[PDB]
Amino acid sequence: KIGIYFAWLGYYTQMLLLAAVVGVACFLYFGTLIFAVFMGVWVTLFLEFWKRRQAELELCASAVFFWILLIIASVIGITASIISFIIIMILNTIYEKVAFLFQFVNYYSSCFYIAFFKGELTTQLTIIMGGKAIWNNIQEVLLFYEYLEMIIQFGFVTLFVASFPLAPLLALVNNILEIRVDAWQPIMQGIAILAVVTNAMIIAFTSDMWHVIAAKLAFIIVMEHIIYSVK
Amino acid sequence: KIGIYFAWLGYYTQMLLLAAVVGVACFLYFGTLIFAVFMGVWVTLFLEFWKRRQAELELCASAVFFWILLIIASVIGITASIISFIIIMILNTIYEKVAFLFQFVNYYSSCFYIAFFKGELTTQLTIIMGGKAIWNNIQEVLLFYEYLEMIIQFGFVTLFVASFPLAPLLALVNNILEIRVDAWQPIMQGIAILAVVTNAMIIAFTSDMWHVIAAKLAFIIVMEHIIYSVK
Repeated sequence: KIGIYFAWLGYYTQMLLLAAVVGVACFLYFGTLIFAVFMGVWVTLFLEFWKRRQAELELCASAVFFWILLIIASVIGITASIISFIIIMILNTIYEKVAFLFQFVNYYSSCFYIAFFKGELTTQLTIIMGGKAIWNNIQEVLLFYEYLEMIIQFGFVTLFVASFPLAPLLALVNNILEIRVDAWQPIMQGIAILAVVTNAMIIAFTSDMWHVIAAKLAFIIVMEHIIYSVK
Repeated sequence: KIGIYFAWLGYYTQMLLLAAVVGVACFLYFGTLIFAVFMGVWVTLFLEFWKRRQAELELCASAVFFWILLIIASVIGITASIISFIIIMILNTIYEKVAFLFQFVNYYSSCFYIAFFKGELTTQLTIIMGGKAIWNNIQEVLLFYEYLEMIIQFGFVTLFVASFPLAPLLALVNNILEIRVDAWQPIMQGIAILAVVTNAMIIAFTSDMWHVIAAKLAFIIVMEHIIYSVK
């Protein structure tokens, strides 16, 4: 119950740290796209090795979706990431009182809204990840939700891998201090398939890594096909 | 063993007949593309309902792949479908003596070779399906391999759905006579995901249903995304 979930946070923290070492190596280093296709292979290898350690270790709803759309509309509204983190914090508390997919919607909606909005993410992804890290550290000093925070970080690392490549280490290091606070797959694989599409769209739409729309679509097709071939 | 496989040929024959009735209705009827997107939904619904009835019911290798490439090269070499069926019959016997994926390679390679070669299929798919049906009927008069033949027919119906839409009924009817001869999923789901890509490429490259390469790629992307949304 609590303990296997605790070591499950540990195993996801360890695999996120080891994939973070591989990601930090590619971050020291077309190199961003090398990191991106590497991150596609890394999401595939992460799902594989996490499966291996997993084996070894053991009408109001339509109103809700409309309020979620309005949440994205409010979400469209460096200091800007601080104000966005402030309102996202308050909206996260209100949404948690309202009831997860909502919290991922509130956090990731601004970033996906930017990536659609040109149709920033380096700074907003870094400040949202770092600010959730520093706010979690302030909570660790001052005091499932933890795996929610780390899964939001995995969405940060996996979905926005094309932005800043050193972002993987910055997750797990913070996460290990969460073990200190204790001391005092399906949504993830969905985020991974969406991360294959999202990192392909991050290279294709966001990155700048009548041909170009067609080649962006073709790279989405070929990278999805090759990264589906590997997995 | 033999019996549950026999009723499994029966259940695939029945579901192929019911999806064949739906396909015959769309065949009586942009209508080909309506049939194609319907066939994408039908492949998804076929996998779903087949899963439901499934629940209710119960270095020489590199030389081989090189010989398979040479088999495709020989494969590139209305009467033409008859000669192709003749050589494919002899090559099928030689390949079966040589050892399935090989037989699907030999049969489907000419059709996929055409669809790449412009980069026919109505007539070649109809004559290959009908000729395998008539040759199977001659075998039924004169006398796993059966599920191999029907899976080749499912590749015919599902992979080449954009060509001729009445092709679904023409499978199962012939298959039911195979029960008379008795009386006297993973490869399939792979063929289905390849059929989503293949029917999208059949509409996009083959059909004719600098924008057009981009919109063909976009229809492959959107139809793969929507047909993956449904499934």
